[PDB]
Parts: sequence; C-alpha cells; structure tokens
Amino acid sequence: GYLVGDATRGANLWNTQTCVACHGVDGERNASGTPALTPLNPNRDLYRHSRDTQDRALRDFISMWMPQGNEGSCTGQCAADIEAFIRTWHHH
Ligand code: HEC
Ligand code: NA
Repeated sequence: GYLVGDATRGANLWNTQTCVACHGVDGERNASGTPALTPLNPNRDLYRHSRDTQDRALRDFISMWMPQGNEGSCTGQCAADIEAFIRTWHHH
C-alpha cells in the first residue's frame, strides 16, 4: 500500500542522491556557508514543478522531477524517505 517514509534514511539519501549539491543541507545554505544554489521551501502542501500540469505530493514531485537531470534515480521508497526528511526542516 502507501509507503511509509523514514526521515532518518531520507537525511542520508539527501546526500547520496545529490540533492545537497543544488539545494544545500537544508534548502537554504551549503555546508560552506554560502546560500544554496536553488532554494527549497519545505513547507508547501503540494509541489508543482514549472513543467508539470498539476500539483503533486512532495514524494511524487521528487519521483517525477528530482534529482533534476537524473530523475529516475530517486523514486518509490527513496522519494518517500526524502519527503519525510524535508518535512522535518521546519523544526530546524
Ligand atoms: C540541481 C542539478 C538539482 C538537483 C541535484 C536536485 N534539484 Fe530539486 N530542484 C532543482 C530546480 C532547478 C528546481 C526548480 C524546478 C522547477 O520548478 O523548475 C528544483 C526544485 C525542487 C523542489 C521544489 C522546491 C520548492 O520550493 O517548491 C524540491 C522539493 C526538490 N527540488 C527536491 C529535490 C530532491 C529531493 C533532490 C534529490 C533527490 C533534488 N531536488 C535534486 C534543481 C535540483
Ligand atoms: Na525522481
């Protein structure tokens, strides 16, 4: 049925699936202290990529659209886990 995302695993996949390169550690900053190349707002109810035709759940946005340039590399449980991780950011 509906996969259950694990935020702790998503914190690791954030790096290994290369999200960190474009979005920094937290959608705001890089480890180096410079601003992220592309911000990521972790608090939208739904996400609509500029090339999409409808709003998506965060995990489905990730499956379809990210990492940009190699979108098929994170789907399914990867996408669920990273969704869960991103939804922890407003507790930062
Ligand atoms: C640079 C090569 C990127 C990599 C690697 C990843 N993302 Fe990305 N992301 C990138 C761009 C240019 C954009 C904008 C897309 C558009 O609408 O044209 C995004 C957007 C996101 C968002 C939405 C952010 C928002 O504030 O609405 C999310 C949630 C997102 N990206 C997630 C994400 C994840 C989980 C990645 C690793 C699997 C990832 N991105 C990689 C550029 C790049
Ligand atoms: Na994907």
